[PDB]
Amino acid sequence: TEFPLGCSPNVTTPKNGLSMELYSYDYLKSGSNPCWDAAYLDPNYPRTGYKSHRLLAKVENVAGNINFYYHAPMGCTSLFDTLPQAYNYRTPLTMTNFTMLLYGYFKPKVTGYHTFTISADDLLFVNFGAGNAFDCCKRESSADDFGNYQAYAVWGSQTAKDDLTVHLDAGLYYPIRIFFNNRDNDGALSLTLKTESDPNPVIDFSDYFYSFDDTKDGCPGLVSYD
Ligand SMILES: OC[C@H]1O[C@@H](O[C@H]2[C@H](O)[C@@H](O)[C@H](O)O[C@@H]2CO)[C@H](O)[C@@H](O)[C@H]1O
Ligand SMILES: [Ca+2]
Repeated sequence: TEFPLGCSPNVTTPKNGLSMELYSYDYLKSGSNPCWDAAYLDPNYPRTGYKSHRLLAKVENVAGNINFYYHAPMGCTSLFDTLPQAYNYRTPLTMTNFTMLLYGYFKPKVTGYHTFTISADDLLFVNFGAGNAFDCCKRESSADDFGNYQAYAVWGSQTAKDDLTVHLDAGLYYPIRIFFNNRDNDGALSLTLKTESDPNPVIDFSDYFYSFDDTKDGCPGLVSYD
């Protein structure tokens, strides 16, 4: 979808950052082969399966550079460490093995083609646009109804759709859903943005990520090109 749908909330002062939910991703019982839980590859794990795991936290105002590489001291071992400051989550968690969901809206600074590139260890699935991620100012009621991933990356796969190239309007806020899993060992998440008019890739999304309350009527985008 080259021209994803955006949204036009009625809001004077939009809330900065995305929402985040963290969930457990336990290893299998010691002695299993392989050591890691394979659930993360199930088509419905990112839709409702993660809800069968333990909720670790719901966090707000996630903004900044969300990229990280975590080097596990050893494999098949649950080890504790911390996320980058952008995640607004300061306490140690099992960086070797966890599930993370981010959602909210992306606001472009300049109208035009935007290329988002992703890489992950182990898994990063991205939905982008109204409908595809969720409905405009109707997130809660459409939360589990996201469509085909606009980008996806899975460690060890002949993966692909490591990028998404879309025409965006600076006047709209675009629903975005980012689903991450580390099954074991090293963990890594990279999201970057390249615009056609700007020479430097963007890695700090401080000014681009927003959250909005849902409304009875919704807030469909008021920019259209056909
Ligand atoms: O290499 C990244 C990759 O590691 C897997 O773990 C491997 C590890 O690479 C290897 O040194 C060890 O001997 O076996 C491990 C298999 O349990 C992770 O499973 C994978 O998620 C990546 O992080
Ligand atoms: Ca891993």
